[PDB]
Amino acid sequence: ELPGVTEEALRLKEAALEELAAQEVTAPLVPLAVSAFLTSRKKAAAAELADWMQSPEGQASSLESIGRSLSRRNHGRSRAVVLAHDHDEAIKGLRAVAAGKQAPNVFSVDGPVTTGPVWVLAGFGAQHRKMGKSLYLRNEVFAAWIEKVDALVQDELGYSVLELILDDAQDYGIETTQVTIFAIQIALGELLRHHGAKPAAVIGQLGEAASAYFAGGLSLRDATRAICSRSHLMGEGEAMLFGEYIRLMALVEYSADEIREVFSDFPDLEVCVYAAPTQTVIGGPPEQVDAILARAEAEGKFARKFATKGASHTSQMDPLLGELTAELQGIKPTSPTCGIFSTVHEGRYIKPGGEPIHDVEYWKKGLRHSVYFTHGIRNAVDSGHTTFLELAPNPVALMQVALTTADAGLHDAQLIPTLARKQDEVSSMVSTMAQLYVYGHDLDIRTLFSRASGPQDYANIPPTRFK
Ligand SMILES: CS(=O)(=O)Nc1ncn(-c2cc(F)c(COc3ccc(OS(=O)(=O)O)cc3)c(F)c2)n1
Ligand SMILES: OC[C@H]1O[C@@](CO)(O[C@H]2O[C@H](CO)[C@@H](O)[C@H](O)[C@H]2O)[C@@H](O)[C@@H]1O
Ligand SMILES: OC[C@H]1O[C@@](CO)(O[C@H]2O[C@H](CO)[C@@H](O)[C@H](O)[C@H]2O)[C@@H](O)[C@@H]1O
Repeated sequence: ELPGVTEEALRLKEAALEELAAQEVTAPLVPLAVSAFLTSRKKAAAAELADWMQSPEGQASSLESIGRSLSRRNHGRSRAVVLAHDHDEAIKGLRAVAAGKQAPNVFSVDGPVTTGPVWVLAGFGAQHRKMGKSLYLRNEVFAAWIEKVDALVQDELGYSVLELILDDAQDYGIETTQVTIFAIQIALGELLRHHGAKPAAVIGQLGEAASAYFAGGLSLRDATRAICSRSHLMGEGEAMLFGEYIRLMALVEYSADEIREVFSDFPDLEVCVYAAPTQTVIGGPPEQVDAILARAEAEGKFARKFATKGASHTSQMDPLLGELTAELQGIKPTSPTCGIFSTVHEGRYIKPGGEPIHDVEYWKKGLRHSVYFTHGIRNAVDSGHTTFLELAPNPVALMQVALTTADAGLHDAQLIPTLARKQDEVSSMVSTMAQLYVYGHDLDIRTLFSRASGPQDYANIPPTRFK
């Protein structure tokens, strides 16, 4: 039997709910969908809806009742969604749709995307103090999954991740960043699944643990053992590092090919992550890291050091591997239920129903060796994928994805973020789900609105005109 929500987490929740209740209520973001077989007809429906919402009767109906009525039409091949806070934004967005013009709150396509979405599970550098807290208090599905992971992590490591999420005075270190982002990744994807969505394939960059869960390669319990074992070993190892044993990590604007020649001058550098066509994260002794940084800056290339005294995906991980091996005994790798672009295995693809991959050796190899991220993405583009959806508290890896997709010739990919610092977390997920609908991916747009309890919940337009 699993541990429950701790007493301190309940105390922090009550206080956060009082802070929330005393705050300035903000208008929700509402998705208004129009569609038709022909784009020209879709454009006319948008202009007709805009005319009606400008009338006194349309002005008197809530955005939510308008969007609920729209959610019940036939959903045609040519689709658009206007995301709006008030009637003025809605009408303006609908004029854009009718005019075939672009606007920040408007998505409009002539037809569905041909291949299903790639879920991107990264996470490095995405953390911030209050990540996940707002959505936890305001979304019961997300909350339920956060609490489920909070219980497994309590059982594995002996502390509550929910306490960290709810206590604004606490911040994240190397260990707690990984397990908390994992919990947020699990809960974000299950929230999406609750509304009908699903990955055609996953790709990881920790995020590998959560990718294994959503690919059906491990149970939630064994994915949690994977992230817990790696996280606490890395945090405890990094904390004992001083002096000649410190190893830095840095981003440099070199491609894999340039790195090969550049490294001939720096015998102890290794590649941590091939992140984008000309962005590589390297690691090694501080004197050599500073020198490659100075070389890149002298060549007009950007370079940036990260905050860590240890370098994962380098030989410095060798002391941890034996203990990682011991802690992961008992996990049960299963056959994947969607595709996997494995950045541990050089970016290659594993098909749904393939042989399992997520055994103990996988997690050792992943922790010790380079992450072939840009290779996995390029493999996804080359096999027809155009929609990439990142589950994260901040869309860091989507910026890397955009660089690879453009470089592989795909200049209009669908790059869908989820949460973002200083963006309303509930509004962000409305947007994520509206985009999945517009491009034709699995999503039940009716579940974006509560069930109607009376006629005031509908608007006097098709298909719910009042008789
Ligand atoms: C104003 S600017 O343009 O100069 N700043 C700027 N530009 C691009 N940036 C950037 C590029 C990146 F590829 C990454 C990802 O970096 C990782 C580092 C370790 C890592 O390790 S792992 O997850 O364990 O595999 C995984 C990923 C990043 F976080 C930032 N930053
Ligand atoms: O929530 C803001 C407000 O609550 C107080 C107690 O009234 O502190 C609570 O919330 C803090 C922020 O998460 C926690 O760190 C603290 O433990 C909790 O009691 C106030 O001090 C704070 O201003
Ligand atoms: O065209 C069907 C296709 O569209 C999606 C959203 O992309 O679902 C929409 O259409 C369904 C009716 O065909 C509705 O049930 C649903 O509410 C609406 O979102 C996909 O899920 C579906 O495959």
